Amino acid sequence: DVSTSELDQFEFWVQYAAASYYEADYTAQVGDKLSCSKGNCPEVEATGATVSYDFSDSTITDTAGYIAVDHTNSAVVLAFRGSYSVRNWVADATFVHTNPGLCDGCLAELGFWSSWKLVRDDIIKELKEVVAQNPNYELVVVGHSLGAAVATLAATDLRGKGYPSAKLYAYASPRVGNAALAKYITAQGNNFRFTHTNDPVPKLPLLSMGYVHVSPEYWITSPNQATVSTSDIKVIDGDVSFDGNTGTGLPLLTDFEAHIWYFVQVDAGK
Ligand SMILES: [Cl-]
Ligand SMILES: [Cl-]
Ligand SMILES: [Cl-]
Ligand SMILES: [Cl-]
Ligand SMILES: [Cl-]
Ligand SMILES: [Zn+2]
Ligand SMILES: [Zn+2]
Repeated sequence: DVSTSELDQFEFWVQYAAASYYEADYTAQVGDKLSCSKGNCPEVEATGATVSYDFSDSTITDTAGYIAVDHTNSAVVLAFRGSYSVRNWVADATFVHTNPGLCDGCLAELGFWSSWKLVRDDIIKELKEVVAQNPNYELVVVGHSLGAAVATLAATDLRGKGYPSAKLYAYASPRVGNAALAKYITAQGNNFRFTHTNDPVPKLPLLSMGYVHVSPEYWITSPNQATVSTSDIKVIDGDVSFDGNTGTGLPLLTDFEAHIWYFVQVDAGK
């Protein structure tokens, strides 16, 4: 279980992930309000948060996102959306290790790391300016699904490039690296990683392939389309690799609908 306060926070940040699915948001003119035309980010809209910078998917990249500023919550928000071909990723993606240069022994999944590396230089330049304009604000890095994997790696790297207190909200994330990488990220702290029932996406890549999750795990145990209460989240410390969502069994495409329902229908904007 969690406190009401924590639940309210978790139900809030996911709405920035929801916004990242909307082409209208990630191609918005800078200064425009974030908005979700299907009504799945009402609390974001209530803050009046505006876009400071954005980046679109295109012919050269499947990753889209934005940097926004939330003057209600004193937060600079970096949101990532990854490929929306996620069923195909579960069915048929191949996973490859790479050395991201983050920590001793640490290896990351090449696809996810390559996605961050493509956008890193400009995002780092832009965050310097946005934080200079809002110098007492926190940095929150957020995503859902494949975007949550990119968010995890971005956060990890940003914490060594001037943002050590950056917060990560990674909803429905795949695993992103090996045991050494997971341990290093876990020790940075400020990590909020979520899974839902038997969602197959956080089960990949597999433990047997050497990949490990960041801990703790916030495991939402309520069903699809049910409101999450304080008793519907289990907090798992990662001491046992097969506690939590991994314990529900090998990943199945027949469980895929569980991927969509993390407090709200996160991907409605696609
Ligand atoms: Cl709020
Ligand atoms: Cl592009
Ligand atoms: Cl998705
Ligand atoms: Cl070391
Ligand atoms: Cl479910
Ligand atoms: Zn709320
Ligand atoms: Zn334990």
